[PDB]
Amino acid sequence: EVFDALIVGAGFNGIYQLHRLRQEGFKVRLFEAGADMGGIWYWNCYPGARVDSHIPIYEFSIEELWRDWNWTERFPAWDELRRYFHYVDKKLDLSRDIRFGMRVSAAEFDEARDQWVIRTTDGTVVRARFFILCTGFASKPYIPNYKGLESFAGESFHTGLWPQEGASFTGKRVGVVGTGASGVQVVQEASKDAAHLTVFQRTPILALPMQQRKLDVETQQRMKADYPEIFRIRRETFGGFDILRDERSALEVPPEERCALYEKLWQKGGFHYWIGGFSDILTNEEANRTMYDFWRDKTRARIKNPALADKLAPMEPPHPFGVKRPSLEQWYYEAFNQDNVSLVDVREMPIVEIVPEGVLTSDGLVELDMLVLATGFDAVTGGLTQIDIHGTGGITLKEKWTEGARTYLGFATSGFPNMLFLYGPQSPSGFCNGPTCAEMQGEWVVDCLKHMRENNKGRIEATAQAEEEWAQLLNSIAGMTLFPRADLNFPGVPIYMDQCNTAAAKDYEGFVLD
Ligand SMILES: Cc1cc2nc3c(=O)[nH]c(=O)nc-3n(C[C@H](O)[C@H](O)[C@H](O)COP(=O)(O)OP(=O)(O)OC[C@H]3O[C@@H](n4cnc5c(N)ncnc54)[C@H](O)[C@@H]3O)c2cc1C
Ligand SMILES: [Mg+2]
Repeated sequence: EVFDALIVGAGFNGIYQLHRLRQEGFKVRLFEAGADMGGIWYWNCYPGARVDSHIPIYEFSIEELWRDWNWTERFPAWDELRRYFHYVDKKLDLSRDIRFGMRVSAAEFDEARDQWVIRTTDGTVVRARFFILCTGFASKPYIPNYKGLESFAGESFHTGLWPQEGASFTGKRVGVVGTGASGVQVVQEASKDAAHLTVFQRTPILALPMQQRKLDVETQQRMKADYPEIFRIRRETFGGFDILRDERSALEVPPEERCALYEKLWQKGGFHYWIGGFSDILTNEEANRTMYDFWRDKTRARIKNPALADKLAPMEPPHPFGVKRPSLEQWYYEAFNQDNVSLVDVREMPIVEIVPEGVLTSDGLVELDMLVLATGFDAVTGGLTQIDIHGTGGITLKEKWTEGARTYLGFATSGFPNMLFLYGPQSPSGFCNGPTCAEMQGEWVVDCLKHMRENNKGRIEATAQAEEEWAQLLNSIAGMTLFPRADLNFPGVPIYMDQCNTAAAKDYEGFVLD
């Protein structure tokens, strides 16, 4: 069973990889662990699961795809995106070369034959010259180590392991642990149904207003005259969105003018307020504060209890604004004004122990019928090192990254020839719009395989020195910004792609080709 490339993952990256490599004449197979395509949208069927990337933006720029597809709303839910991947599948004939239910579990490089020997958990083995890993950001849920967690008598699941058959909150006492992006969404749905909802917060999220909007086929057809421009523009912005920042400095502009821009951005919604402000919002602490202070007053107005507002929207920010990828929200702050909703600050009242009747903080037991763990996911290193990958260096990938992620171009790792990862560590990833990085990173991969086909090279390996230099470039770029003040994603897709494309133009410097 020999192939030019075996792709693991049937999200945007892997779907894109399968389509383009096939088009380029590579014998290719895709192994996806779940039963259907969609990536995160296969696994995340919890109530309220929605994109943070608005329409045109969170889809492929293939003309035959967006010509004949329309969305029901500006930010579609998980089930609508599954419909989008099914439509993509019919149009591009993908699934014939996908094999579902194959979880890749171990792999080993065969230097004599410059090909990978890949093993799934069902025992199937397959040779592939190239090992293209598209496992995403969210393939390893993080469940904290609370004493007695497995003891809980009611229903509990991680948001990334929501039952495929559904589950209702109606009339139940539900507790949600974590206020990440999935927590905000879960909190929104349970707040209208649950007999009581307690939310456990370590740190207040700085949730931005979504500005959701229902959509109609008519207006979308008229807009689609602008779509080719939108898809060109999104390749050229910091995070791959169609959001142009304001080039001025927040500090070099009159205050009434800052409030004007902040109000405009606030009304367009989404990541406009994250990424569309002034140029020094994420390089200058003073400028950063102007945008936090505007969000704080917006939010504190929505909340009726000042003791709550200090917890949800503190006067001092817990970190710099916009340093982590923001969560969106529709009515998340209003839910806390309800009489059936409570907010527990795990900093003040830490969780002592999980018990069958519920969650016991330092100031009492919170009896629950269902316990939702919205505690997020391991870093992208946990989803790649979850496969047992044996490199030509004598160690596993898990072992190679125990001190931290080590890559060149965010694409490869010394000791691991003919292996490339998309949306991997030290690439834009978390700071990027998925389909935008899938397309731009994707073309980089295809070009790389074509270059080796054209030049009779059967082997590529990042060098230890290029690995070292790459880390120094990340630290120097991120050292010019506030991002290291977060609790790594390469900041800047154009800066990123420019380095990648230029290494390729010098015949893949930093790699050894054989
Ligand atoms: C709820 C939620 C909403 C999000 N919304 C957005 C958004 O709006 N915009 C955005 O840019 N990003 C979003 N993200 C982050 C998201 O991970 C990336 O955006 C992106 O879409 C990742 O796409 P992907 O192709 O890289 O992989 P994913 O879509 O993450 O999928 C990876 C696939 O790999 C498969 N796989 C994993 N391990 C194995 C294995 N060992 N063997 C075989 N197969 C395996 C998995 O089953 C999974 O389907 C969101 C994440 C979550 C959790
Ligand atoms: Mg060899």
